[PDB]
This record gives sequence, structure tokens and C-alpha cells, in this order.
Amino acid sequence: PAAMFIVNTNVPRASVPDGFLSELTQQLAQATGKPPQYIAVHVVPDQLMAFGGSSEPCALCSLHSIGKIGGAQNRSYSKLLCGLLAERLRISPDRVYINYYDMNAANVGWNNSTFA
Amino acid sequence: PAAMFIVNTNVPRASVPDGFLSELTQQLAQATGKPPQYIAVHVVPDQLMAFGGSSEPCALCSLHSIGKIGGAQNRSYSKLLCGLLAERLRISPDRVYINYYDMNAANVGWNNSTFA
Amino acid sequence: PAAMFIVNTNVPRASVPDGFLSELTQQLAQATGKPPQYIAVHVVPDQLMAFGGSSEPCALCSLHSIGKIGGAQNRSYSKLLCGLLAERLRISPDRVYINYYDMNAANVGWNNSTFA
Ligand SMILES: CC(C)c1nn2ccccc2c1C(=O)[C@@H](C)N
Ligand SMILES: [Cl-]
Ligand SMILES: [Cl-]
Ligand SMILES: [Cl-]
Ligand SMILES: [Cl-]
Ligand SMILES: [Cl-]
Ligand SMILES: [Cl-]
Ligand SMILES: [Cl-]
Ligand SMILES: [Cl-]
Ligand SMILES: [Cl-]
Ligand SMILES: [Cl-]
Ligand SMILES: [Cl-]
Repeated sequence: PAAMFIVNTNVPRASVPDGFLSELTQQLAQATGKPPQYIAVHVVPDQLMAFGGSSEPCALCSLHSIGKIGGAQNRSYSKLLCGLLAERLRISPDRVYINYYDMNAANVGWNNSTFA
Repeated sequence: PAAMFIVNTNVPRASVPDGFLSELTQQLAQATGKPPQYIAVHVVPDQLMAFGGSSEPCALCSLHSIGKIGGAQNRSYSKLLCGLLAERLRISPDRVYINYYDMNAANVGWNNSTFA
Repeated sequence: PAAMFIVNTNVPRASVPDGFLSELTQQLAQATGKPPQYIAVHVVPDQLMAFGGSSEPCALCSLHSIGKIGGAQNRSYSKLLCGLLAERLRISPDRVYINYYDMNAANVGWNNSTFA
């Protein structure tokens, strides 16, 4: 039942608020319905990035999840996650892409095995 | 109609030209037929990498796009992108991998929603 | 026949042993049956990450391969790779995810073309 969220951004590290990784863990566990134990978060600041040819603040993100991915769900995750990047990192939501991936359990390794 | 291009390389940051992300943005806009506003670019230098067991300059890259991905198009993008990586980052084209992803609009978040 | 392996971890760079990239290359070549010349490896230490909300050592990894991906094969790769991360980076196997991707040859660029 794993899920993992990565955010890559040109915002500097010092502008990522204390607790951001915990907030992402908590809110993604609520949004996906998964226990927080199985949510992993990876935040990558200070990146060399451009969005539409502008180097103003932006983010490129991915959510990989075993299940809980689909049309309506992804719209709800995007409202949640773009809102968090706007409020916490001051990145405009129209300068964020988030790619969503529904992983088959047999294609996710954990603890010397897979979830298949 | 988003697209995005990521380059991970062991070439040092000082060797990535200041104009490289703009050059990639413009050349990918032309190659995909998309307005440059829709293209995001991310360059990640100074990485700990090996390609075929050697740590000479190399790159591992990804192009994710809503449409404009397919057998013939991907052959053409590989020539474009190997040319840019060879000239601007001094990477031999046989030390470049590019993974191509045709993303469904429902699986790309932007601006608080998805493109579906 | 390309394959590539990426490990992202919060373990510090100084904790990644000399020879780790070579060990990954050789062990993956053996595991996948591919010649090492086709294997790329990418290790990303010092990352800002959490797994289950905790920032104890963890890793998020990916193996992309043209073929040699499947249920039993991925279980075997997970035992190998978690074992290497435990022995070499001191990361607990229950704090590792590895995502496996079977890439179509037409979607992997190399040297001015694709593998199709
Ligand atoms: C030069 C040769 C040994 C060679 N190096 N190499 C590195 C990565 C991926 C493929 C290849 C390859 C090939 O034989 C082509 C035809 N697949
Ligand atoms: Cl679930
Ligand atoms: Cl934090
Ligand atoms: Cl999958
Ligand atoms: Cl679209
Ligand atoms: Cl080697
Ligand atoms: Cl070398
Ligand atoms: Cl998709
Ligand atoms: Cl070889
Ligand atoms: Cl199998
Ligand atoms: Cl182990
Ligand atoms: Cl594919």
C-alpha cells in the first residue's frame, strides 16, 4: 500500500518551513487513505529549473501510489498539493506540475520483497 | 499539453551554461510543436553516476509529455537531445539514456487540478 | 537491453563507500543478465526525506529496464538491493522502496535513436 511523493523546486532550502516533511506525510496519508507508516516524502530544494522559460519559483513533483489514483482522486490531490506548495513555499499553482503514477504492487519492492 | 524534461548528469554545475535551460525549453517547444510556456526543464548537475561502469561524463534523462510521444517522434527527440547534451555539456551521445513517457492528461496535475 | 538504477537516500555522502557504484553495476549486471556496458547507476545522498514520517535512514529507488522485470524477478531484485543498502549504507530494508519499470524499447533513447 505504499505511496511516495517527491517535490523538486528552485526555492531555496531555507525557505522550506520546519515540519514541511511531516505535514506532507500527514496530509497525504489522509488524502490517500493509507497509514502514514507507508507514506514516503522527498523534498529537493535549490534546483536548477525553469517553467515556461521563466526561472521564477516553480515545482515538478510526482506521486507514485499503489492504487488510489484516478481522475477525480488526482484532481483532489492536485488541489491539496498545489495549495500546500503555494502556502508553504510561495510557489504559484500555475508553476507546478505533478505527475501521478498508479503502481502495481508487484512492481514495488520493500523489506527484501515486493508487495505482490 | 504540458511537457517536461529532466537531465541528471555528473558534469559539474559550473560546466552547465547559464542559457541551457532556455535553450532546451525553446528547442523542445519547436520539436513537440508546443508553445514554450508549456515546457518545464530541470537540470541536475554534480551527480554521483556511472554509465557502463565508467564515471566519464554521462546523462540519464526523462521526457514526460501529454502527447507528442511515439516511436518515430522519440527517435527524432533523441537526436535533438543528444546534440544539445554533446555540444553544451560535452557528454558523448553513447553515454546518454532518455526515458520517454506519454502522460495521460488525467495523470498530470497543474494549477490546482489536472489537464483532464 | 538498457537498465538503470537510482537510489535516493538521506544517508550522508561520506557514508557511501568507495566502490559502491561499481558494486551496483556488477551486481545488477549479474541479476538482470545484461552486460555491464548497458547498466547505468545513480546514487543521490544527503537528501531531505521521510519514510513513515521519520527521518531515520531510508531510501527511495527505481530500477528501469528493457525487459527482465516481473513478479518473481522483482522479488529477487528486492532481496539483492535491500541487502546491499543494508550492508553498505546501513539502511533498514523496511525503510526502502524500489519502484520497478519495464520500459518499451521505443521509449528508451540512446545515442541518437531508440532501442526499438
Ligand atoms: C558499443 C556497444 C557495445 C554498446 N554499448 N552500449 C551501451 C549502452 C546500450 C547499448 C550499447 C551497445 C550496443 O551494442 C547497442 C547496439 N545496443
Ligand atoms: Cl491503499
Ligand atoms: Cl521538515
Ligand atoms: Cl506498475
Ligand atoms: Cl491536454
Ligand atoms: Cl563496474
Ligand atoms: Cl571511471
Ligand atoms: Cl499516464
Ligand atoms: Cl559489457
Ligand atoms: Cl518474473
Ligand atoms: Cl537485509
Ligand atoms: Cl514504456
